[PDB]
Amino acid sequence: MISYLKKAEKTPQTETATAQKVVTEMLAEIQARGKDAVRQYAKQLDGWSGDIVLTPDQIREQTKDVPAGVRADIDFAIRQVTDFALAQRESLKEFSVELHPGVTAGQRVLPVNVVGCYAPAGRYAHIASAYMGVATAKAAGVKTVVACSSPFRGQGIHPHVLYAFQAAGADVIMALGGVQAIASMAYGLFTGKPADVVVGPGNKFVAEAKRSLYGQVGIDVFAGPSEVAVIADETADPAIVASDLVGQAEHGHESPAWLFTTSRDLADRVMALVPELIAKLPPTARDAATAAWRDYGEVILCGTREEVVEISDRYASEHLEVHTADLDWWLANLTCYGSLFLGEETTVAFGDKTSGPNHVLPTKGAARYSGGLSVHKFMKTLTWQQMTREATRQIGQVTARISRLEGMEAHARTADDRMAKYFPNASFEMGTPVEV
Amino acid sequence: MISYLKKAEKTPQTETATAQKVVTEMLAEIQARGKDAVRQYAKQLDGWSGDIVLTPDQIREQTKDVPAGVRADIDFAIRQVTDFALAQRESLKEFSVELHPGVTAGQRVLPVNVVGCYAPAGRYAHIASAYMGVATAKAAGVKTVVACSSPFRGQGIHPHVLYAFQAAGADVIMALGGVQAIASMAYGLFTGKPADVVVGPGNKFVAEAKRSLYGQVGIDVFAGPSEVAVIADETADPAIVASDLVGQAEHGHESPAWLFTTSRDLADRVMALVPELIAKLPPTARDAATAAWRDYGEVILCGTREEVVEISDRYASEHLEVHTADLDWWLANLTCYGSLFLGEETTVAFGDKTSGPNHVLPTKGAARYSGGLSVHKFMKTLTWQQMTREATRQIGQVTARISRLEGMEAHARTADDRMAKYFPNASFEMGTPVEV
Ligand SMILES: NC(=O)C1=CN([C@@H]2O[C@H](COP(=O)(O)OP(=O)(O)OC[C@H]3O[C@@H](n4cnc5c(N)ncnc54)[C@H](O)[C@@H]3O)[C@@H](O)[C@H]2O)C=CC1
Ligand SMILES: NC(=O)C1=CN([C@@H]2O[C@H](COP(=O)(O)OP(=O)(O)OC[C@H]3O[C@@H](n4cnc5c(N)ncnc54)[C@H](O)[C@@H]3O)[C@@H](O)[C@H]2O)C=CC1
Ligand SMILES: O=C(O)[C@@H](O)CS(=O)(=O)O
Ligand SMILES: O=C(O)[C@@H](O)CS(=O)(=O)O
Ligand SMILES: [Zn+2]
Ligand SMILES: [Zn+2]
Repeated sequence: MISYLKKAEKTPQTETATAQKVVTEMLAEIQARGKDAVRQYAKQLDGWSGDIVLTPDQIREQTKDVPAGVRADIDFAIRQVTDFALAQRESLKEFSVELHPGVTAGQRVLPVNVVGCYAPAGRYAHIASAYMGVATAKAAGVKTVVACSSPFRGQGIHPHVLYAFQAAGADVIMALGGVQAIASMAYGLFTGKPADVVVGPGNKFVAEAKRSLYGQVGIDVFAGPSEVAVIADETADPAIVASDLVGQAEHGHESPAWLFTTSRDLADRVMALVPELIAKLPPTARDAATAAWRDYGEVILCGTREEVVEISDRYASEHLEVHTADLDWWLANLTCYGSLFLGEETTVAFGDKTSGPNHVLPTKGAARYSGGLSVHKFMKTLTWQQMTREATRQIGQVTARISRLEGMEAHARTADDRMAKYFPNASFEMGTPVEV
Repeated sequence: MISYLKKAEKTPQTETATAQKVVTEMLAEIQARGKDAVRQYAKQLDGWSGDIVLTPDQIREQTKDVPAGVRADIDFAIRQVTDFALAQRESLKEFSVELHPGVTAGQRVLPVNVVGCYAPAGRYAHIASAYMGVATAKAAGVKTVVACSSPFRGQGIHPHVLYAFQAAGADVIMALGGVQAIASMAYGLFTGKPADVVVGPGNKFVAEAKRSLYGQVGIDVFAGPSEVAVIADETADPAIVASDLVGQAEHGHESPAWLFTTSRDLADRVMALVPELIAKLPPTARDAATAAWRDYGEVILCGTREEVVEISDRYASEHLEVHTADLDWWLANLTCYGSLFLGEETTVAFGDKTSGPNHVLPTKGAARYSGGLSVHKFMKTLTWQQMTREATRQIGQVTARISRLEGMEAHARTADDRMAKYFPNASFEMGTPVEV
């Protein structure tokens, strides 16, 4: 008993090829021609001819008129993000353990050296994105943080994005957008400090560029056009459900809004209401959401909660709201989503700006295998070990034998050599020497 | 000043273009043609015309002659890997916290649904790799584990590789190698079970295939041709240092072996001994190690411990052995490596086969941003949140104001709507409505 009351023509997969073609071309050009290729893209794409690296004096000049009340809101949001980041940092521990007697092994948890953070600016200026990356990197104890945001409307970095970067602790700020920003941070163009990890959200081109540069750099997650899903039962309020879908639909023409419900009445009311709310939006938002709802919006009626879980996990939405009775059950049973909003009171926009948990989140089904940007994306979990000579009697003979079973004679000789050195009178079966 | 007593012509970067050209072509063919392309590659690259998925009966038949002693060694190794993996699992906790009053936020730690594991077989048959992936996935509580290894030496999967997969708990086993194996696991070809995460080591083509498919799937880490670095002071034994370098140089022509030392006498003796040890290897190993040492081997003399740390962190070796006095200091000060071997007694081959910590590890500098395969690579760290209505007074007004500063009116309306529903008599500043 599963019925599409609204089916989308397009999905997050639809625009893959378009993004990949552009990114392949631009990365090739930037690899070949470095800073010059980037300055050319900045000019042709973003109308930008000025300096790319902002000086401290420029940062101060460009934020000097940012009012106290704006700064207070941004500062409060930075605190909430920092508070939760520090809680997440405490959840991953170092340890050591004894395995075979005399074998000590452990886990070190160490921050990366350099992070590059992207904050988008195109349709809107992503003030909150600016602190989501930088504040988290600082909470992780990352020593160098480089931050980029696109020149905005043929001017420079939006001043509130700039304030957010500075207030959150960015060490270097560049007026640089899109693929060329992501590439510049990966290769250390302009700063001479190649990033270890590049993070942050953006359009399909930005997200693909990061996906492509994985390997050269670590990343947080594939964080492309915003997605919202709501699970609702008959207790939900259609006006609020509809509002919440429209809230993320304004992000752009490619943003999916998904409703999974056990109530046809709720589905019906929401489908009537969403167009009405969209029609009351201002121009830019109405442009985005009209196309997004039409092309990517879906409404799925389900017979049981179990069916809702199955569909929701398959969709693996960036953001998942749950407006139902018995919220404990939903927290226990849902397994694929970026960020979960339990109950009507919280909502995606709160998470976007100031709840505390990061908003930089998996899209296009990446929630099947990753959560969002967090301190965990900046910590390396490395292993170490140490042995007594006694431990090597067992460990070394097993190693020699398995190595020789595999055909790895030089491996086995490293065990032979220790056995002969440490225990010259011992006689073990170290495996028949490899002859080929 | 840092002196290269042996400089390499080649580095892990040298063969990037070669690997990328092949992988681009094969992944295009498999995307377009599916199983047909995979069957074609299995035949053309690996000489294989047989069925690809093994039945339970084939698994039994192909392992029925594996001797008790071989099974006992493999079983011991699986236990060590499992023991350490369970300890790692305990190191990442779920939690919840109060942020702003009435805001509850938490972290859920959930295993992925399907993992695909690759165990290489080409120059050698990677028995240990077979349990490194599968046993770790099972320790993480992954419910479906798909495992591939290449047809080897005119037969199917090497029988000891197959025993390792079975004993470690693989649900599905495929006789399937290389790029076609990685792609089949990513797309769920032959099983109808697309992986959420694909893991495991291989040659440059395997590693590039995984790196390229990132996004479609999650991965552990870029785990390509094996690397070994040794840090040594004057207390080290050159015979053991040389043996350890040669141990990993046998992996293939592209395996780098690096010595970082403060002792000129040690460097000199190791440089004399390494060729002598290589000359005494059987043919496959001698073929690999001669080329590897010549082309990729490096010996670097440093004045101070601090210089050694700086160079070692820059190289970011998959494996790092430390044959020095004062091992505590090295543990405290080194920061970029895959897996650390403190003291002479343990050694890379032990970690490869049976110490416990995973051997599937970052190469080509990936240790700057990730540790190895571990249970952590199978867990998703997701966030959830829940609010009282009261919490939304602060959270909602900050959200509305910031949203409107960014130009996101629909976002702000979701806050407005809650404020009107929950607190109709409140009169907070919710920001100037966006008009454009
Ligand atoms: N997944 C997540 O956690 C989040 C996702 N987002 C998403 O970020 C996106 C922001 O998109 P935008 O407003 O476009 O800002 P953006 O900053 O991502 O993109 C602007 C940059 O892209 C370049 N660009 C645009 N079209 C291009 C083309 N055809 N070829 C090459 N370069 C091109 C521009 O010249 C500029 O440099 C939205 O879709 C939003 O939903 C926002 C926040 C978080
Ligand atoms: N980073 C790590 O943790 C580890 C790395 N390794 C590395 O794994 C590697 C194993 O390499 P192999 O013996 O080659 O086994 P493999 O299993 O990686 O490769 C064999 C497969 O690759 C295919 N292949 C080989 N050359 C090809 C080409 N030119 N075009 C397309 N397909 C091609 C073969 O047909 C076959 O399917 C070694 O370099 C070893 O050092 C081993 C264990 C762990
Ligand atoms: O997809 C996201 O995380 C966005 O909703 C965040 S923001 O609205 O751009 O702040
Ligand atoms: O790079 C590696 O981890 C290898 O040394 C592991 S094995 O020798 O192939 O087991
Ligand atoms: Zn949003
Ligand atoms: Zn090895």
